[PDB]
Amino acid sequence: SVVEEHGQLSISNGELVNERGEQVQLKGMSSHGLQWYGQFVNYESMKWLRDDWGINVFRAAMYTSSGGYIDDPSVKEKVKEAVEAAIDLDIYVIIDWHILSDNDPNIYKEEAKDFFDEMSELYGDYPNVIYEIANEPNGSDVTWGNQIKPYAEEVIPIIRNNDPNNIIIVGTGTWSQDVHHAADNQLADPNVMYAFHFYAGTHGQNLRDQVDYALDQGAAIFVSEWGTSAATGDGGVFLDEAQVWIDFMDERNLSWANWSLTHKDESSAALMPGANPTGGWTEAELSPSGTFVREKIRESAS
Ligand SMILES: *[C@H]1O[C@H](CO)[C@@H](O[C@@H]2O[C@H](CO)[C@@H](O[C@@H]3O[C@H](CO)[C@@H](O)[C@H](O)[C@H]3O)[C@H](O)[C@H]2O)[C@H](O)[C@H]1F
Ligand SMILES: [Ca+2]
Ligand SMILES: [Ca+2]
Ligand SMILES: [Ca+2]
Ligand SMILES: [Ca+2]
Ligand SMILES: [Ca+2]
Repeated sequence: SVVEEHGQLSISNGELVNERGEQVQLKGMSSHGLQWYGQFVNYESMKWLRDDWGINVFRAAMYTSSGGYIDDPSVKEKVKEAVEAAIDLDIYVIIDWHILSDNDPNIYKEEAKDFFDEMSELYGDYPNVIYEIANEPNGSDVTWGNQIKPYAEEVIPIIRNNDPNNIIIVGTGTWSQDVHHAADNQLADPNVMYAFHFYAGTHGQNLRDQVDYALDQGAAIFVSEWGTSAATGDGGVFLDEAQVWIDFMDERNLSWANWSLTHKDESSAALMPGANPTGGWTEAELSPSGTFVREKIRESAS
């Protein structure tokens, strides 16, 4: 029903809108690395998230490094499973080329182009797909002007050859925080959004102001990763500040995906160790983070 209702998404003056030009705000979950916690990504768990949490988007985090796609491309099978489940469930899905330790997107540019050509050839005709071409550029030697923009200018045409209109999310500097630099030197493609990532135990007002600067430049922003913990994904749970961030995003209608759907023993994890991989979770199987995020999505669902 989500995709049936909104259909083809597009950007209109920095806003994510549906095929009728109305605002759309996606709220969902991101998987953790598919090479480690892929069992939590399947039709049943996605259906449970759709039906019990109210998600309207699912993010498949395909790490490139750290035992991911570069070393073992079989993980692509999990990405396809996720996309196919999202199509069957009628929700949106983000295919995330999840760079991190490989901090410059240009490290695996050829492989990225090849992967996105394949993904866009396979799924380019479905409105469900959103491509996220470089999770988190990072490092002092990696900037928008020198590394990220040019990378995007090479990958985007590859996708556009097969899929002229689906949304493309592009990572920004300093672990997808530097949306101000991107907003001052935007890509030409009309259907792009810049990623902004935050952790409630580490980031606050200064970064909210930075996002506002970017929005004031007409840039579209997708919060494709955010956590209730510290920036490491652990170090405690900060729901007071997480709610400040939630309100901030609602005021601005920013779409988001929470990190992350896993049973790993880290504060940002949504599930407790041993949680059922196919869903149907008891309240006891959700962590404090998970309980809170589920409420945030339910309280705005339908
Ligand atoms: C956005 O931020 C989050 C939070 O920092 C990042 O997610 C964290 O990524 C860590 C690095 O991949 C990950 O730790 C790794 O976990 C693996 C699976 O258990 C371990 O094998 C590995 O030793 C360890 O470094 C955190 O668990 C995870 O929250 C996310 O990648 C960024 F995009
Ligand atoms: Ca099955
Ligand atoms: Ca091709
Ligand atoms: Ca398309
Ligand atoms: Ca080039
Ligand atoms: Ca709204």
